[PDB]
Amino acid sequence: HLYPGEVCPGMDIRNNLTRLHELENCSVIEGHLQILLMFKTRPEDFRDLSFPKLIMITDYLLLFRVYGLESLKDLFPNLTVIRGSRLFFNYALVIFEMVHLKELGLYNLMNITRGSVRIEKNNELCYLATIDWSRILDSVEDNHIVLNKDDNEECGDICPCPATVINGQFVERCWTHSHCQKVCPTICKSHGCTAEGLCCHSECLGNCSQPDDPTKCVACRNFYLDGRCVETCPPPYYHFQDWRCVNFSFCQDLHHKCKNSRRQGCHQYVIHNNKCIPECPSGYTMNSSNLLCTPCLGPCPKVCHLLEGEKTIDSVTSAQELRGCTVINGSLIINIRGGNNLAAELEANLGLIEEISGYLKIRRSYALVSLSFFRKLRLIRGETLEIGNYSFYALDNQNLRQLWDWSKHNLTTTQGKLFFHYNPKLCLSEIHKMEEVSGTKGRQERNDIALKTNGDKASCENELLKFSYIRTSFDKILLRWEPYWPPDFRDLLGFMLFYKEAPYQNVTEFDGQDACGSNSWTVVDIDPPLRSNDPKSQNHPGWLMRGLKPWTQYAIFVKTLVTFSDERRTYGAKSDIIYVQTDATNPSVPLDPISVSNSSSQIILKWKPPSDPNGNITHYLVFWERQAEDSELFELDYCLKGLKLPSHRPFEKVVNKESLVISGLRHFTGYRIELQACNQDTPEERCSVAAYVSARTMPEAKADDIVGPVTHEIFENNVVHLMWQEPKEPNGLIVLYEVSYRRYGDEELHLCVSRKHFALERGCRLRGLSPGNYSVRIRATSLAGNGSWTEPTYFYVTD
Amino acid sequence: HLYPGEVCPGMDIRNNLTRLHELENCSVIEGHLQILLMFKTRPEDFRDLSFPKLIMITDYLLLFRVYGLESLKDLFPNLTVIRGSRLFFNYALVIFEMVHLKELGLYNLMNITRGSVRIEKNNELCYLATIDWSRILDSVEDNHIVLNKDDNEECGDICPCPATVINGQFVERCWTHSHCQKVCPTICKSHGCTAEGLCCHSECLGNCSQPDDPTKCVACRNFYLDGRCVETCPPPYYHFQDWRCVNFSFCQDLHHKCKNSRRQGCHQYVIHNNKCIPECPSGYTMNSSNLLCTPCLGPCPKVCHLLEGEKTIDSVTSAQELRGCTVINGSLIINIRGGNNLAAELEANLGLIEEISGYLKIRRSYALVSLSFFRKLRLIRGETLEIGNYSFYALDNQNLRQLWDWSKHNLTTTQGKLFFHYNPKLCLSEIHKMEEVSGTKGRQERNDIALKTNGDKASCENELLKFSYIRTSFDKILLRWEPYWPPDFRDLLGFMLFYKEAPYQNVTEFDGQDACGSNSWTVVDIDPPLRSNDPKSQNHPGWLMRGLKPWTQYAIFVKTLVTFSDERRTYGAKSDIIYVQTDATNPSVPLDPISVSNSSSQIILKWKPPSDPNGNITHYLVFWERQAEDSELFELDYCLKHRPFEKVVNKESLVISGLRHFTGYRIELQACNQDTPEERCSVAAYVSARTMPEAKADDIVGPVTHEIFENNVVHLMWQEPKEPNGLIVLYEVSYRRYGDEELHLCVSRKHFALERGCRLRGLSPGNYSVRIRATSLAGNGSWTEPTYFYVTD
DNA sequence: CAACGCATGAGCTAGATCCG
DNA sequence: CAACGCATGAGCTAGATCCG
Repeated sequence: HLYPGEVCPGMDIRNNLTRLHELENCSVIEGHLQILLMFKTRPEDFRDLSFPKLIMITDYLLLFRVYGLESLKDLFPNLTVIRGSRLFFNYALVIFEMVHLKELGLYNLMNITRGSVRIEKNNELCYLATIDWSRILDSVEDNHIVLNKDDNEECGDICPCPATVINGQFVERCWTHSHCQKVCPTICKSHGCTAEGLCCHSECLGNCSQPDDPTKCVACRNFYLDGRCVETCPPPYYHFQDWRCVNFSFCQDLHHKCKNSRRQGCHQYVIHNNKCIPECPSGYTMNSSNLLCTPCLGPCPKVCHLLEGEKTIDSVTSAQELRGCTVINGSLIINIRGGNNLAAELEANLGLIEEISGYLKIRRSYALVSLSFFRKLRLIRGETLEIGNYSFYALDNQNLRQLWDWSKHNLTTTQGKLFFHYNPKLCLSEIHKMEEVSGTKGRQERNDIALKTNGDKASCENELLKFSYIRTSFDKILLRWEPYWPPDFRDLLGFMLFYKEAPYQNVTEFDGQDACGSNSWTVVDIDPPLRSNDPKSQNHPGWLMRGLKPWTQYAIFVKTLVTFSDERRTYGAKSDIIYVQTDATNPSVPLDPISVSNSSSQIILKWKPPSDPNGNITHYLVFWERQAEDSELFELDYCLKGLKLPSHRPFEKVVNKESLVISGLRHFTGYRIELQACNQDTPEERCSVAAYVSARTMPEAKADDIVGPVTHEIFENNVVHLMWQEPKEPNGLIVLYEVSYRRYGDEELHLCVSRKHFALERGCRLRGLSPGNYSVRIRATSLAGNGSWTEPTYFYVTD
Repeated sequence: HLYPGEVCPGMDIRNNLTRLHELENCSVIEGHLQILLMFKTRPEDFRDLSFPKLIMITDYLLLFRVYGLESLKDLFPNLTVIRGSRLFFNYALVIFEMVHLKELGLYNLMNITRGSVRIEKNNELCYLATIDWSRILDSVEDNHIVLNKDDNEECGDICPCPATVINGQFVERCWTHSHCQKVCPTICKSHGCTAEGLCCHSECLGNCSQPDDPTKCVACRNFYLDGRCVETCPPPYYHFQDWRCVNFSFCQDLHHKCKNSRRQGCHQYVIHNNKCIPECPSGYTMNSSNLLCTPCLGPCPKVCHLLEGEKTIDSVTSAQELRGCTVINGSLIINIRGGNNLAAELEANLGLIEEISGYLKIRRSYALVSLSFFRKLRLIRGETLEIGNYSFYALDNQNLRQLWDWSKHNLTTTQGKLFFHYNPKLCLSEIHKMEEVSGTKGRQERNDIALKTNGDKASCENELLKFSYIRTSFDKILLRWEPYWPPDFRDLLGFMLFYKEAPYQNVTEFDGQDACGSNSWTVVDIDPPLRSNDPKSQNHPGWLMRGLKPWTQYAIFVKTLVTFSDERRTYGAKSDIIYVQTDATNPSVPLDPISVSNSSSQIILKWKPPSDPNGNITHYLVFWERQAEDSELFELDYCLKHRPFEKVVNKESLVISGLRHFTGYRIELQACNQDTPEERCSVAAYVSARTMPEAKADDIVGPVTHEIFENNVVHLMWQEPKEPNGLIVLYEVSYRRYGDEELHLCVSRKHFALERGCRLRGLSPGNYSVRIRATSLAGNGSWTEPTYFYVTD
């Protein structure tokens, strides 16, 4: 047969040889097989155990710290292929730290599909270089066989096989002293082969029985089906673990085996593209009965069935299993017995839930002030209830002042009863507002929710405050609200002014952050103003808020304050929040202006947008200046050592970009470049200080050398005068003419003429000239460098 | 008289001219006089007002933004002297941002005692450079007169007195166009002077009526006594405000006017060294009846008389008023309605208080931990009681678990009643421990302190856990305690292991209150162990801690944990804390290894102690080696362009002397503790140094002989230094003829090696003088003898 | 009679209807 | 019968009486 034996799950053996007994009849082992850490095991109980029918291994084989095995060929006589479907530690087969292993014995391996082999730290193995991994392993660039007994060539290495020449040597490759590694002709690479060199059927591997038959060889390639195997089996069956395909009656049971959540090593198996896969991936969720996966229009829930029907969340890690879960099929109870700060972390841990079916009880909650962490709650089913048929439960909580923001939120409880007892910091109108947004209207117990033990310790307020005049500047805003008095004008402590900046308008109401936590509202208090006994008076109390960064939206509100006493009045008043943006001003400086010179007439300049914009900037303002050369360099004797080598004002309104090039300018000239960032213009044209950079453009190739009639005059004392013309536009400035004269047979002897020496003389001279035929050649060396040479002018003075 | 008028406290005037009316009869203004910020004042309201009797100013005179004045002489006709006892803004007289001041008018100013004058931003002033400030003030370097109308020389400067020559010019010095600055002869400096040059009595200043009399000049120097003034008045009187002295009957009344604490401009005046001073300073405290000041052995209390009998404490700022008080003369109430973290700041703010006279009330305490911030409480008097005659009050505090550690604390309560209601986390036995340390034993009200609303929500524990075996490594510590089971061994959640390091043993205990702490006991939890139904089994549970630093004392304890139920049993158990130090290991590397070379032989070397000592380091271990010469210099033509040790103990620096001169040396050093068991020495750090040349070993002595060849090329033969400083690289070889200078030549290392000497090609025949100097790589040396040889023509 | 002038704007002297 | 050996010591394989 192909695989006549039994399927067999991946196992693990430790500290005994007892649980190796369950490999009696299984032939293919999906998963992996790790046997590790046996210590009190003699070498004698291995010479009678064997497993003759074992062939297929999917993931890896790992033998690690075994004491008593000397040759594992007596345990694995017939395994041929390792699929390598899961890598272990970036390896596929690892034998490690064997203490009594004489020889390996893996003489029947044919094709490692994926991965590499690793053998370390074994002072008892030989024949390790007689394997020819290159004929089994497709990738030998990951092999790692170091620190063994064959670190020194000392163990014999004799064996009775082709003795292949894969390297430059006639290396003989044997497994044991009784077996060589089998190599037949390479006319078919991995197609399976015989002892007589006949290649077997194209779709199988390894050991073979009859050639060119897909029904009686051993280990085939892609899949397997009932004694046959084709590369893509037809879809009465769907592929499974990339080595089989099977009818959907089979693997629909395994989905129902661990729908009973008893082992989390399984997967809720789904059908997708004829692959009974663990999970159809992101952008896909499963349907109920057909076991397919649905293209998941928008976000699809990833339902999260709760364990044991209920749960209590008390810290971070109890809720950290709940991250990503959206629909919960049970009941939840929150209880933060103290705690420092959860008000920042529940949104990243549980702030994406929408659906629960049981009941939500809060109790003993110390540092919770709102329920704004429940961002996406819309419906509670209430299928299971608390005793007395209760669905929402609140008891003995000391800081709860808000439940939700009912202006922008929706919540419905289908059945059950709400509960609110001994919750002294939440006013009675809120749970009345909670009653109207929910489904229940008259479902009360009598006694229902406690009307006296809730909100008694907290003065909930019923009056509003409006502003009167708001004023802007670039730095300071101004507030002045309408006056107020309590019904006793003596009992008044003043007001508090809460403010913070706001980039958006999804800003919370005063959530009452009183425990530990993040950024609260920064606040200053106000001395209560003077009584005047007049209706028209200066009773409007003002305050200046000063230290504000400009061009930023800022939110404000003001709250009353009163002492606590026996009378249940003078509740105070509370303003509503608004939004006020400050004005803008002069902006910041530009950043990093970069000048690059490519040609003599192109000069590109790029900068970076400014650090502080202070409003939408309209454009940029640029200015340049044509620099001047140094006038003190004109009077230097340049044949003394030291020669130099360098490297309104018009404008444009550059808009909507980041760089600009300027053309039409002088060659090899320095330029001081300054540019201003500047906001809106036709009212209050106001710009920053310019960033200043320097720039010199490229020189021109012919501006250095001069052409002209080089005429000469011979005097009576053999001092020949020389007249020529200067460069009209030098690259910066001419500094020295390399005047040189050459007699035939004599070298190019050079002289000097300075800038002022050429200026005073209008040429040069040559004193003490020997009579002959000389050739005078000049090079005009400017400050940008040397020019070209002139024509070597011929003149002959005779004896 | 000397000062006939009246004393006058320092006033401030703003927004009007009405409150100058109270200066009608006073003559000396102690303090300062600031008149500032009037706007709705015409320039014509001043010409009918003056103050003819003003003489002395103690601190400063400040005129700032006055609209309507034009000349100060209309108001201050007799203003003479400024004492400058307090400097405003580091100046003594400031006339600033005046708008209509044409000319100054202050002409009688004689002596500024301390400070300088500042006139700024007045573009209507003239004659400002006609003052001669050096003959009024004693310091002129700190003067600052800038940006006036005299920024340009434009206002005339015409004036009818010496026109002195203090600078290089004949500058005229005068105040107005009608008066000039008066300077008499300098035979006496500031001793008072007449118009006729007669110097007055030695102890006064300024204007004067009759000379050489201490009774009828005007402004005198040190003090003042009844028309006379002597430089130190006898102690029937005590000096006051450094310008007067007076009997003790005077300033004992101002001490009693101040004890009616109606203004914080007080100074509780005490007598000290005949000076009725504001405060006798630190190291001194006043006595009650005698009004002197006592030398204050130890810290003396600086008593803190609390206002309106009581006070509330809720934040960082209400307690910041009472920093540095020890005794409080009233009752105190605290109420911490939440907050974030206030445990770490109370000892910095109020941890030095000792005594309370009234009563102490705690209500609505939310986020407290203990009362250990009250470090030095020992007694509460209870001179005021609460309603129902109550002295201690704790009510509705939802977290409190520990009052004090009574083993290291003493506290008493004289009278009153204690109150403990609705404090559900504090054990009932702690108040019984509070009852026995207090003064009261059986003064109960019935109903007294609540025995039911306190301790119900928190099971205070009554059983202890002992340890069984501790083991230490250099990095890990192993812990194992005796087993424990509740009376129901199903109800058990495990244990908690709190630990933190501690350099001392004054460690806070666990209390079990939430206050939002930066440092805390870091904790891991333990799975509860297996039940085995055997007394002798492996029921001792263990845990290993690993992430520690070596050689550090560490404190540990373990607490039980159980579910909350309705039966009032299974409270749990709590171990007692102990201390366990880790072991020591191989230490770190020493730091900052610096070696300096001062001579050719001495090498001083200095380092630092290591960053990680890991125990008491016993000694050090040094190793030096003889660095070899760089042999790559052997081929450069320079005519072109075991190891000895010592166990150094108990010091930080070491010198290595008595060794071979001019050799480079690589030296290393190790730091390590004890040796003969567990030989533990650390890694080494390496230095390098280079030394100085010698005097005579670089120079070679020897017969510089010459061999004469026939081609006028005389050979030269001498010897090389057998021990130079390192390596001889160039012999400064030279030859000198009569009338010629010492003409030099050069020779490399190989050239003297290949030839064994030198030559001189194409030599003029004469009596030459051949002298060689040895110039090694470290510098030059001495010359040899200039050798004479006379080749003939 | 509804910003600017007869100050500056958070560096021991007031604190933006604070002033008319 | 009271540290070492027949591992390492917090880098998908156990977690310091974890194995005797």
